[PDB]
Formats: sequence, structure tokens, C-alpha cells
Amino acid sequence: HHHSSGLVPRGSHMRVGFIGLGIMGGPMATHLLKAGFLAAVYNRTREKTKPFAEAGVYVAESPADLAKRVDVVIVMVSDAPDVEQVLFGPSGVVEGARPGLIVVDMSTNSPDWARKFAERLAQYGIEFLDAPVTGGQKGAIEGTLTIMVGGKEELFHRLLPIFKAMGRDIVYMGPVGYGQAMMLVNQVVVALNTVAMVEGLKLAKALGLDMDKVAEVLTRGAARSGAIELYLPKLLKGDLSPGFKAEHLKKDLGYVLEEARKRGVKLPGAELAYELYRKMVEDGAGSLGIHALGFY
Ligand SMILES: NC(=O)c1ccc[n+]([C@@H]2O[C@H](COP(=O)([O-])OP(=O)(O)OC[C@H]3O[C@@H](n4cnc5c(N)ncnc54)[C@H](OP(=O)(O)O)[C@@H]3O)[C@@H](O)[C@H]2O)c1
Repeated sequence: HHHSSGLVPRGSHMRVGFIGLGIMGGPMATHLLKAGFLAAVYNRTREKTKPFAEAGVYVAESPADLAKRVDVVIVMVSDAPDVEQVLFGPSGVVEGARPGLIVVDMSTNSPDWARKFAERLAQYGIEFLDAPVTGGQKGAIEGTLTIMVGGKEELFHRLLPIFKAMGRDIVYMGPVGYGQAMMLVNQVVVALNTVAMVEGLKLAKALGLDMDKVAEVLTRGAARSGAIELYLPKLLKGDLSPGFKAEHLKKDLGYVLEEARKRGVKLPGAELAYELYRKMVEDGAGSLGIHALGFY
């Protein structure tokens, strides 16, 4: 069936549907709405679609109902199995998309998963990019995300206006899976920079140092990091909320270690970080921010 007009003209070929209105997806979709690209949203939990319905965005009943109404589907759900459900489940994107739709997975998973999604979607004549992001919840809210993209270079270029609504530095990394590969590199660094912060704070509190001065010194050379700038003021206030959930970093480190074993590289720091965050999930703190490691 054909459908009535929505917020974004059909002739633009740039109607976006957004799936996953979480800590990152809510602000990212709001940015696409401010820029005039957002036509529709889907969220598993309906209440989070409310603020978008109040601004006239269509709230779909399923990923398939969303895909039939848009040119570009952006997915920002938790993990690879979640992406599988929203693309390939009974009422997934592939059950409503027309050939020529583009799926952009902006969640974090792995190069292998990106290539699998692309291969499966190409059976339906659906295009795919992996475009994971860094900059945290603050970057999402401010629209300043760094977005790292794998797929057809032509499609990177066609979607650049959509990526610039959500982010600032938009980097084309290479073929499918190269955005996830860059993200796995990024998440090695983020995890170990976060363990750096939490161990420095544990030592500073054991030494009885003035936290005002500890924050002053650390917020500078070359101890200073993104993880300190984004999270040390929440940590010092005892605000353990995400931020970035510990269960999601555990997931990212699992993919890092799988890729390192495939390639014959030993990453003992990433292995330790995985163990630490695995324990944090087993202890029941998987939904706290990664900065609560050591303090939960
Ligand atoms: N937070 C950060 O700092 C950050 C930074 C960069 C990248 N990331 C990556 O971005 C992705 C999203 O992270 P987030 O922080 O936004 O997580 P989040 O706040 O936990 O939100 C996850 C979202 O995914 C939806 N979802 C999860 N499983 C699903 C399923 N099977 N079917 C349908 N929807 C499902 C959730 O729906 P409900 O609302 O129903 O729960 C929610 O909208 C993750 O891959 C994460 O690693 C996060």
C-alpha cells in the first residue's frame, strides 16, 4: 500500500525513521527532528516516543511499519542481537522496507556483525552503513558526536547532511565494518582511560587528598582524558548514573577480545577491563555508568 504524507517530503529521499530512543538515541533523533529529517520513530517501550509524538513525529507500531514510510532507518539499540531483532524479526525492518532503503546502524557491535547485517539486508535490496559514534551522552545532547562510518563511500556522501545534524567530526573509515572497527579501537582506549580515572581516584581518596585539587591536577597534562572531562564531576558527586552503561562497555570489550584473538594480538589491558566490567554486571551494577567501576 501507499501511505499519506508525513513530516518530511517523499521527494527529498531523506525521510529518516529512528529506532531506539535511549540515552543516545533520544537526543540524536531530536537533532534529526530539529534539522528536518525525522519522519518517524519506533521504541520498544512506547512511553519514550511521547515527546516525539507531541512534536508530530509518527510513532510506528513496529520496525516494519516504520520502514515502509521512510528512506533511511537509523538503529541505536543496545547490542547486535537487538539489531537482529529490529532488522530481521517477524515485524522487522525487512518486512516493511522497499528496495533502496538504507539502514544505518549507529550502535556499537563489531566488524563481523556489520558485514553480516549488510549481507542479509542486500538480499532484500537494502543498503547498509555502520556508523557508530563517540562523545558520550553529552556529545549526543550537544550534536557534537564523532561519527565513524563504514560502507559505500557514495552513501556516506549522500547521508552526510543527516550525520552533520547529529555530529561534528564525520569520518569515513572504509568498507562495511570499518566503522565498527574504529569503534572497537576507540572502546579499548575509553575503557582503559576510565579504569585509569577510577584507580587514580581510589588512590587519591585513600591518600586523603583534597578532591578539588585532585580534579584540578588531573583535568591536565597528560593525565587529562575525555573520560575525566565527561565523568569525573559526576563521580565526585556520587552520581553513578549513565552516561554509558557498564553492560554496554562489557559487550564492546567482548567484541574487542574476539577480534584480537582472530588477529593474533594480545591486549592484556583490554582483557583486564573486560574482567572488571564483567564482574560489575555480575554484581548487579550493569546499568550504572562505566565511571562507577570501583565505587558501586
Ligand atoms: N551512552 C553512551 O555514552 C554511548 C556512547 C556511544 C555509543 N553508545 C552505544 O550506543 C548504543 C545505545 O546506547 P545507549 O547508551 O543509548 O543505551 P540505552 O540508554 O540502554 O538505550 C538502548 C535503547 O535500545 C532499545 N533496545 C534495546 N534492546 C532492544 C530490542 N531488542 N529491541 C528494540 N529496542 C531495543 C532500548 O529500548 P527501551 O527504551 O525499550 O529499553 C533503548 O531505546 C549502544 O550500542 C551503546 O554501546 C553509547
